[PDB]
Amino acid sequence: VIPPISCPENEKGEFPKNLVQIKSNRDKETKVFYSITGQGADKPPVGVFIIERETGWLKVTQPLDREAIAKYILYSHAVSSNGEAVEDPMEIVITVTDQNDNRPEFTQEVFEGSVAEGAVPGTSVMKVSATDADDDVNTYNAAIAYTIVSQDPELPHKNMFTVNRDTGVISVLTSGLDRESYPTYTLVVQAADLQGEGLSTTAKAVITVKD
Amino acid sequence: VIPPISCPENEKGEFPKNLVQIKSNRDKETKVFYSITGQGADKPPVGVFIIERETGWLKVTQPLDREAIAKYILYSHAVSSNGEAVEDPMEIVITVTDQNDNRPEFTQEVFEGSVAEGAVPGTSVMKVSATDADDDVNTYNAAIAYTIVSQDPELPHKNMFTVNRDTGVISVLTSGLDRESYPTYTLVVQAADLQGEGLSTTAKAVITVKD
Ligand SMILES: [Ca+2]
Ligand SMILES: [Ca+2]
Ligand SMILES: [Ca+2]
Ligand SMILES: [Ca+2]
Ligand SMILES: [Ca+2]
Ligand SMILES: [Ca+2]
Ligand SMILES: [Hg+2]
Ligand SMILES: [Hg+2]
Repeated sequence: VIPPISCPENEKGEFPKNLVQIKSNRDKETKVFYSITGQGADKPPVGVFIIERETGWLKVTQPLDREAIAKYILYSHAVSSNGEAVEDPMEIVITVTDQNDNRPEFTQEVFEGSVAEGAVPGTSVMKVSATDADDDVNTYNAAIAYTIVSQDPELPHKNMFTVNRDTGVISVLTSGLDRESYPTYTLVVQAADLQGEGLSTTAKAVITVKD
Repeated sequence: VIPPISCPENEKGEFPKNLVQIKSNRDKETKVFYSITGQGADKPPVGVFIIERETGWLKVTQPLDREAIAKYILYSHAVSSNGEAVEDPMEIVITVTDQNDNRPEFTQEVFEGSVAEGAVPGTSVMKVSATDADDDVNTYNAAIAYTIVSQDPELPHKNMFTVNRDTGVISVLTSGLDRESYPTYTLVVQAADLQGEGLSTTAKAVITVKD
């Protein structure tokens, strides 16, 4: 039988690239010709994978995309020169492994929230959220951390609020909200993967100060 | 025989993680017990890879790091309950695949250069350099793009210099350099992987205007 095969997405260099060599024992009693079927082979997407009919070498012809197709299920066939299948079709599972090629994406471009000016420091205000198309199950490529990039106006001073880097919940950090002088605040928030050390994106959070 | 084995670095989840099942046809004649040898198995680093003596499942016991060890070479053994090896040791090559977990780093914290004030626009001044520890052969995780982040001072005007994104060579972009007015310039340069779209780092290029 053939064991599982893995290939990293976004591979660069020259193609095609060798994956594994399929071989039938009957090769010693007859000339055998190899073929593959399945989505990724003879079915759309066609030709992503190919196999040399005489050598039995399975190959990949282009860079892969885990976010497009993360797993291919193919079937190899072995037929003798006489026209008879010398083996029962063998299943081949090709797993596409992940690369951090997607920046997180906030669920909204502008999040809205409000807070009473007398709110004691530590009061939760609102929550922002971002997703990441990468592999959050097997890697850290989609492990998001939230941070506040800027505040406008920066009065009475900067850091009027803060954000929980895990939950995206924004809270009152200090006292001093003054609806009369600074009615609203526009915060630029950031979401970055690799636990905050990777790719990032930003969005806005507009907070209205109530009485 | 065993096909190539690959495993991505920095994997998360519960360990051990299955890789492949090894079996001996000799089991038909007697009970067989499997084991592995090699650096990464019984020899340092000990226990990175283990094998179930009865089922033959080769497993990985911890997250790997391509920048430390990118390839392991082990050997599987198959011994009968009577004490006789029923197969010759089989070589297993385990390839560690890359993840973009290293940001580029400039070869110097501050690069120094000089240029005569009469220099015509388009004159090469100096060069800045950065390296990236990731896989530059199989991925774009180490493909660097250079850019200028800021210019101090921003006089006589902004864009006095420019940098080739591929080579890192800094050139005179516009005319107006005069040491009598502004003798030195401090540029913040940035190097980012994934061809400029990934992880980034910065440094400074100090340029001195001469007569
Ligand atoms: Ca992708
Ligand atoms: Ca990806
Ligand atoms: Ca990501
Ligand atoms: Ca590493
Ligand atoms: Ca890198
Ligand atoms: Ca790496
Ligand atoms: Hg591959
Ligand atoms: Hg693995």
